[PDB]
Amino acid sequence: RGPGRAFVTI
Repeated sequence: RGPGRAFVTI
C-alpha cells in the first residue's frame, strides 16, 4: 500500500 508516494513538495 502507499497512496501518498510523493515525498517532494511535502
